[PDB]
Amino acid sequence: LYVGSKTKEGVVHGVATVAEKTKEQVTNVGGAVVTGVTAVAQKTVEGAGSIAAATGFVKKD
Amino acid sequence: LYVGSKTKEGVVHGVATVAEKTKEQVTNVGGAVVTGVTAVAQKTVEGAGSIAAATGFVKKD
Amino acid sequence: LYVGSKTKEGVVHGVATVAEKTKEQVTNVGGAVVTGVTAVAQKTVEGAGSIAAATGFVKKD
Amino acid sequence: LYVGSKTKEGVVHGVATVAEKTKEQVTNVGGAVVTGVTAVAQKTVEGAGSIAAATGFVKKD
Amino acid sequence: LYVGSKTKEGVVHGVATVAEKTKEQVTNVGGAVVTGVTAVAQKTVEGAGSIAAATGFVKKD
Amino acid sequence: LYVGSKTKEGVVHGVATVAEKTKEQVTNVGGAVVTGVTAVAQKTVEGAGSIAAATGFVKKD
Ligand SMILES: [C]N1=C(/[C]=[C]/[C]=C2\[C]=[C]N([C][C][O])C3=[C][C]=[C][C]=C32)SC2=C1[C]=[C][C]=[C]2
Ligand SMILES: [C]N1=C(/[C]=[C]/[C]=C2\[C]=[C]N([C][C][O])C3=[C][C]=[C][C]=C32)SC2=C1[C]=[C][C]=[C]2
Ligand SMILES: [C]N1=C(/[C]=[C]/[C]=C2\[C]=[C]N([C][C][O])C3=[C][C]=[C][C]=C32)SC2=C1[C]=[C][C]=[C]2
Ligand SMILES: [C]N1=C(/[C]=[C]/[C]=C2\[C]=[C]N([C][C][O])C3=[C][C]=[C][C]=C32)SC2=C1[C]=[C][C]=[C]2
Ligand SMILES: [C]N1=C(/[C]=[C]/[C]=C2\[C]=[C]N([C][C][O])C3=[C][C]=[C][C]=C32)SC2=C1[C]=[C][C]=[C]2
Ligand SMILES: [C]N1=C(/[C]=[C]/[C]=C2\[C]=[C]N([C][C][O])C3=[C][C]=[C][C]=C32)SC2=C1[C]=[C][C]=[C]2
Repeated sequence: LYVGSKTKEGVVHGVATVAEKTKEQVTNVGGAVVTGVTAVAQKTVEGAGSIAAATGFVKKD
Repeated sequence: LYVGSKTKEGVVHGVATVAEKTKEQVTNVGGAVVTGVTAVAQKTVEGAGSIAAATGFVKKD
Repeated sequence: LYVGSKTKEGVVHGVATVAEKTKEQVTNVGGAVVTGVTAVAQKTVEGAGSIAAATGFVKKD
Repeated sequence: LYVGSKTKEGVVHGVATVAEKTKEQVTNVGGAVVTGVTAVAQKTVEGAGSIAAATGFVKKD
Repeated sequence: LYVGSKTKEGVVHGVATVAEKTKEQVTNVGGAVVTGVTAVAQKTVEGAGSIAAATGFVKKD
Repeated sequence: LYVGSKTKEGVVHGVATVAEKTKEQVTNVGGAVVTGVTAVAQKTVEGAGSIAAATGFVKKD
């Protein structure tokens, strides 16, 4: 009897954001850039979970 | 008896965003750039979950 | 009898953010840059969880 | 020579707002109620200016 | 020669607001209530300026 | 020669606000209530300026 109803798991609510940038410049040469990740919710059952992961390079040879 | 109703899992609600950029420039030479990810919800059952993942390059030879 | 209802696990709510940058510049040469991660919630059952992870490079040869 | 160009007078820009109210109730009996005034700009030349003014009653007899 | 350009007078910019009220109730009997005034800009030349003014009642008889 | 450009007079910028009220109640009987005034800018030339003024009542008879 899981009558307990209001289960909130991995929830994002009530967000307000403002950004004012006169000049935004990104230069990437053989790498990884992750910019501006906002209001991201995730719920993973029996698995991994990755948010905003940046890896330059994996050689593995 | 899972009478517990209001189950919220991986939910995003009530978001307000403003962006004012006079000049946004992105230069990419052989890499990965991820910009501006907003209000993303995900729910994965028995699997992985990735949001805004940037990998430069995987050689593996 | 899990009548205990209001379970909040991995929740982000009620956030306000303001950013004013006259000039934002990012230069990346063979690495990993993670900038501006805001209001991220995650709930992982029986798995790993990574948020805003930056790895330069993994050679492993 | 008023070459000075960028004149901003009575300006509102870059606003983000979120409101979550499970129950909002207003009861008024012979009065004045002003609720929820957001992002209002005004520019009056040679005159008065009023924003969100509430007056109960003016008898003046 | 008013070459001075960037004149900001009565300006509101870059605002973020969040409100979470489970129950908001207002009861008014012959008066004045002013609630929730946000991000209001005003510029008055040769005149008065009033923002969020509440007057109960003016008899003046 | 008023080459001096960047004149900021009566400016409000870069504000972040959060409010969490489980119950807000206002009862008014023949008076004036002013609640929640945020991020208000005003610039008055040759005149008065009033922000969030509450007067109960003016009899003046
Ligand atoms: C430019 N780059 C490079 C460069 C490189 C260089 C090098 C490498 C290596 N080495 C040794 C071993 O590793 C060297 C050496 C010397 C010089 C240079 C170099 S790599 C890539 C790019 C771009 C895009 C993508 C990718
Ligand atoms: C992105 N990526 C990845 C990613 C990955 C991630 C991961 C892995 C593993 N793990 C362990 C656990 O199961 C993890 C964990 C957590 C998160 C993530 C992850 S791998 C590859 C890519 C791209 C291209 C190619 C290849
Ligand atoms: C008992 N348990 C569980 C249980 C669980 C249950 C559940 C989960 C999930 N879900 C989804 C929704 O929220 C559900 C649902 C309903 C009922 C129950 C449940 S988990 C674990 C244990 C023990 C030991 C270790 C681990
Ligand atoms: C000289 N003055 C002035 C001057 C003024 C000018 C002006 C004003 C306004 N505006 C509008 C726009 O911002 C203008 C404009 C242009 C030029 C000038 C001016 S004011 C006064 C004096 C003296 C004594 C006292 C007072
Ligand atoms: C209720 N109410 C009133 C009430 C009143 C009462 C009174 C008055 C006056 N007195 C004396 C002289 O003034 C009196 C006296 C005793 C009791 C009461 C009263 S007023 C009005 C209302 C409502 C709405 C609107 C307006
Ligand atoms: C609102 N109100 C008013 C308001 C008023 C305001 C004012 C007056 C005067 N003053 C002096 C200067 O010129 C002022 C000033 C400042 C602000 C406001 C005001 S009056 C009446 C009403 C309603 C109904 C009936 C009557």
